Amino acid sequence: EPPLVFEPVTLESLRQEKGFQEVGKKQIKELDTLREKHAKERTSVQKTQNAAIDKLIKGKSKDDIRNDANIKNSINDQTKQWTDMIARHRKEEWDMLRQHVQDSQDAMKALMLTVQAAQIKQLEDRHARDIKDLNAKQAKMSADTAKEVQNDTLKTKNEKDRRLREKRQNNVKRFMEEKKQIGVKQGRAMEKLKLAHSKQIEEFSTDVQKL
Repeated sequence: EPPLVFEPVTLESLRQEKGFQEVGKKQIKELDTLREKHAKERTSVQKTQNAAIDKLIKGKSKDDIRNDANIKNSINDQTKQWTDMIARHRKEEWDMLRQHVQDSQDAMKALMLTVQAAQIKQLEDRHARDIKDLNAKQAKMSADTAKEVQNDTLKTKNEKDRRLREKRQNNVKRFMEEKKQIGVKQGRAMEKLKLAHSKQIEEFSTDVQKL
């Protein structure tokens, strides 16, 4: 029997024993299993992190867009409100203007009737002066005829008195014819006056009714 020879025990040879390698293998799995506790958590923690925020943003987005909805809902109300106000404000003008016109119309028509009447009275008032005036002239002659006879070449009152009686009555004829004429022109003047007023009314009425 050859003498025993013993391998040296080395870090290498010990390292390679399969019993000792079984220690390593156990250890790695223990670390795989640790990585398996971390990956689960790592992933799941990010899952909570993401889940909360992703819905957290949605909650805010729900209100945020809602707030926009409340401006359109308000402004759209606020704009019509303006339209309601202008529409009736627009009436206010139309309502008022109609009275302006009606009253302006009314006033013009009143103004007409007055002036028309003012002309009538101006004529009437004149017409009466003419007759007094005339009366005077007629009276003045009556003296003038009478005074002349007294200074006339008639020698005797018998003849003097006969001629004034002739003259006076002749003059009374003239006084009456004079009166007939002024009666007539005055009547003619008046009618023509009232006919102008009448037509003015007719034309004024047609002229307004147009507008």
